[PDB]
Amino acid sequence: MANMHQLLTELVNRGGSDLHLTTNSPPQIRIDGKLLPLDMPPLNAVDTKQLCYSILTEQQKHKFEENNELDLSFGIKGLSRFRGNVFVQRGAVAGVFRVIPYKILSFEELGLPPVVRELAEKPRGLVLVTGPTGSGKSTTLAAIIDKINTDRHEHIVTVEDPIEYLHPHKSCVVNQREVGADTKSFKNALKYILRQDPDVVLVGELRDLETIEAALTLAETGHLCFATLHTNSAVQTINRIVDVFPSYQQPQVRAQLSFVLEGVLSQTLLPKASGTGRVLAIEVMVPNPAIRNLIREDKIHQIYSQMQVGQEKFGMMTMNQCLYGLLQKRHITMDVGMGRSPDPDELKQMLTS
Amino acid sequence: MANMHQLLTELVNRGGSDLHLTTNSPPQIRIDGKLLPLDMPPLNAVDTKQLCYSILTEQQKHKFEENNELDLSFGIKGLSRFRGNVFVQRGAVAGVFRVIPYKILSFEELGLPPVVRELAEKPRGLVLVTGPTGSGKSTTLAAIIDKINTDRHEHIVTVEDPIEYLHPHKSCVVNQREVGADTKSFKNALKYILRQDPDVVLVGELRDLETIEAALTLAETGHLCFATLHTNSAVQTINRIVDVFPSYQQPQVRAQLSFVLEGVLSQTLLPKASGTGRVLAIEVMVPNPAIRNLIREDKIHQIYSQMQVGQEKFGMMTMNQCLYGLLQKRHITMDVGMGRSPDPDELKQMLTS
Ligand SMILES: Nc1ncnc2c1ncn2[C@@H]1O[C@H](COP(=O)(O)OP(=O)(O)O)[C@@H](O)[C@H]1O
Ligand SMILES: Nc1ncnc2c1ncn2[C@@H]1O[C@H](COP(=O)(O)OP(=O)(O)O)[C@@H](O)[C@H]1O
Repeated sequence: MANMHQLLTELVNRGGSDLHLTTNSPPQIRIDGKLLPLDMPPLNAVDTKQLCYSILTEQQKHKFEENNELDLSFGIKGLSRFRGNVFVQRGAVAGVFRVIPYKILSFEELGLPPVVRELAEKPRGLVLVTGPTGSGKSTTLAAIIDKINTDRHEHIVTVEDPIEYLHPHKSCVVNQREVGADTKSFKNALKYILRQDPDVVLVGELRDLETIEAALTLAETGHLCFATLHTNSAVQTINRIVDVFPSYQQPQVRAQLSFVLEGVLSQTLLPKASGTGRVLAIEVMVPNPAIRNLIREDKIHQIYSQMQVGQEKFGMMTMNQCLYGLLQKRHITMDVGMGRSPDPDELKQMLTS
Repeated sequence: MANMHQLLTELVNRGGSDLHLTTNSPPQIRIDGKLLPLDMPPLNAVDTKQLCYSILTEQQKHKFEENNELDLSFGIKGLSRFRGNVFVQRGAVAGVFRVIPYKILSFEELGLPPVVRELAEKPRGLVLVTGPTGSGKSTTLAAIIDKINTDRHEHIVTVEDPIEYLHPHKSCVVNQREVGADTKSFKNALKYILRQDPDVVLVGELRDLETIEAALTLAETGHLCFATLHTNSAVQTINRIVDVFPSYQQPQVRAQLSFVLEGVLSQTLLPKASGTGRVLAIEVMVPNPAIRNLIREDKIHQIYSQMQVGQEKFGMMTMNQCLYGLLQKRHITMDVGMGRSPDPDELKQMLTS
């Protein structure tokens, strides 16, 4: 506890990105991508458990002991907030701890096209921000919420496991519920959200069926609902939503999605051509009447063709079209663009044309 | 009357892998893959129970009597560590006991070519070590991991069922997770691995479609991912990964594999011609620009032709080329070499030439 503060302070003071605590090694900090041990004795299982437990609530200790996994965020007064992950290896506790910045970056700093700001102005519907873990999803969502919070006089409710970015009230009323402390579960929080007069709702990952129906219901009843998935493209995202349901109920889900879907953002971070930092590649799908019909008709695989010709009107963009632009601006190398293109032969064709 | 400790000492001393205790047979030890009876009278039910129980705690004895099954590992201080499984057959106790080596062998001692040492230097991507059970896969991976641990300042995470080779921290931080104790399952470990700030991850077998997608994501997000399959050749490895996906998504998977694949090692252990020990036969495919294109163009068949002529530059090597070298050094018989050649007529032509 009194030592855990000192370890996390040293992480901040020395400009490290991640702090590692595990047995038979001293605490180690990642500086410029590479781990460096602190000048301390190696930790034992008593140390790692005491250090990691010193920053947990009783609910988190019981959840950690029930699953041997725990994602969480916590704050240290006067320093910073931190995202921690605690797990078990070779019968002992281990932990990794990252910093959570206080300041939300703008759409421009993040490399987000103007269509993303227009999604933050939608009065209602379902907007999905997808990609793998650490593909920029939380950062993009924080920028969108911060824009809504700055510009609108509405009620934002977020349900998070855990809460990552904090949104102090601006013009909106912003309520943020952390699963396992503020609310028992996503299911329990969503049962009452319509009785809380929301305008904008962040529901997190579309984990299971129960959460998908809540997001579709919120989006169907006139609210703007934000959610994430792990998928890598607009078409793959829509198929993920439909295919989790029983065969008899997939028609209804497809009908609901065609009306309420207002945007799908699929992101991935690629190495910059300079060799330092990462640059955002994003596929943007903004539904037009043609795409909404393809969803209703169970013709999802023909939507990609529609995305190729909807660029000028709605700000839509296939993943290959974004890589083309990153290549002409020399932000990424040809190998990285080809190595990540969902269809390298198409990207080749776009270059010679 | 033989005790447990003398039996386990003989198993180690004779270079055996497994000790078998069951009624109406003498103790038998597996040497070079084949069972051999010890020069002792056959065991009865009193013997098998006394021998297996001699290495159990009181709690372990109780659990065995409740389920008639028990997996465990245990140590003999002056000898070695061991993995035991106790069960019941024909109303009597039976037992199998496996050896867990303490010492990782060098690349030369295992018969791995120098190009395998270079795989430990790869900054990112997917490396596959394939073959049937007990074909040396775990030992090869342990040799690679030890080099990374020695040479890099990065975070290595292994997920194992169970953990075999132990890796004390060297220059890396090494966390080793045993399925069923440290983590609930492979699926659960992989659910949190992206939040654990890893650089190198061992995920075990590409059991199902979901694990392949996890391995491609790790290799795509800047990590070095190691995994195994039960395929027997480089082409069989690439095909089995691609062919599990639906036909409409196989184009993306092939493009991904062409970018992230950094090596495929397909091994098999063959009995030596001398009659003692086993020798490694290995097919090595390291993708070069030509092979990566064959993957993108769906020309997997033609990869075999590239391996036949990529010997001098990149250290590539087909299985038949490896058997030829083992034959000239008289390490294997012609029948053993022929019994494993994927094309016996090709190996014959190489011998007469
Ligand atoms: N648009 C972006 N442009 C550049 N870097 C980004 C962008 N979005 C996120 N990042 C960086 O990626 C890292 C983690 O992103 P994160 O928000 O945790 O993604 P996710 O919520 O999907 O896991 C951070 O260091 C962040 O600065
Ligand atoms: N590269 C190797 N060369 C020679 N013998 C090996 C090699 N790898 C393993 N062995 C021997 O074979 C036995 C079993 O192999 P193992 O490592 O368990 O492969 P797998 O994990 O695929 O089942 C080991 O006890 C070891 O003595």
